[PDB]
Amino acid sequence: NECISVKGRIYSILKQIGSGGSSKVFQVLNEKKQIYAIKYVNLEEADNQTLDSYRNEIAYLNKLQQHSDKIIRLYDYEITDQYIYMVMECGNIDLNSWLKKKKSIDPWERKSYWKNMLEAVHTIHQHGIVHSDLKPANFLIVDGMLKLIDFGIANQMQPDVGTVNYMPPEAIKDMKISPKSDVWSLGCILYYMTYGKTPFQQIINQISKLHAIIDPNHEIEFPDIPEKDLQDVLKCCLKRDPKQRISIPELLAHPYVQI
Ligand SMILES: CNC(=O)c1ccc(Nc2nc(OC3CCCC3)c3c(-c4ccc5nc(C)oc5c4)c[nH]c3n2)c(OC)c1
Ligand SMILES: C[As](C)(=O)[O-]
Repeated sequence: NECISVKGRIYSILKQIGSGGSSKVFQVLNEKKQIYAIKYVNLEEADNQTLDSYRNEIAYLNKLQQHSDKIIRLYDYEITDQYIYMVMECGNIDLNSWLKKKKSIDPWERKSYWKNMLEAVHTIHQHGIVHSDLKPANFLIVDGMLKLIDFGIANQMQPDVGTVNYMPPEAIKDMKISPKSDVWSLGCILYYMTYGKTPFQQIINQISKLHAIIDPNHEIEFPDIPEKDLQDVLKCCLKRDPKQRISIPELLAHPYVQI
């Protein structure tokens, strides 16, 4: 029977649906029995690099959210020295959880989702943000459109160890990073949605997998399919050289989404 003020308004906690370092997410209801998500962050052992990174996501999320409804809707927020509360639209499920469940994947639905992902990533690119670690859990389903819910500015949040399967090959060759890197990661999300597995899912051993990713002579298999346009989008996304790899503006003019 627990409850939360944000800016005056009192929200009744249904269940918790996410948790991270200091962070919890809750499905909640206002007085009027309407549903929301509230991200709570606990600032009590947080150093200034952590605090500034949080301040940054809020600032950017607030701004970005008015240029696209493919970015999550942030309704309001509270921030003190001890905590952060962020009230936002509640989604049905995160994309990752839904891909694991879903055996079959409907061609038209796949295309609506691709477009949603493109519009989102395109948005952040326009405002200077290169995520470079996109994966399915970064997106929510909210009335059958995907919405971006993380921006690679602060600790990734777990739906109540993470993969390396979506990692771009320049991430691994560093250690100035390109927006292309996002094209790779979306390329992989589409590849899963196309063929039901990610390109290197079968290589369980991680160092092997990283090698395969960064190896130009490790060919990625593209089984033929009815949508010969989709086959091309996967082929252009998953080029290891960022220079030859396709761009988002290019992707938005591509036949897979346009014809
Ligand atoms: C196994 N998991 C499930 O079944 C499930 C997952 C998400 C639900 N809804 C939801 N899950 C969310 O965040 C998740 C936790 C981290 C990833 C998802 C959000 C968020 C959200 C959560 C955290 C965020 N951080 C930022 C910068 O933006 C955020 C937005 C807004 N609405 C949401 N709505 C859900 O319905 C209750 C069920
Ligand atoms: C905006 As781009 C050229 O990294 O897809």
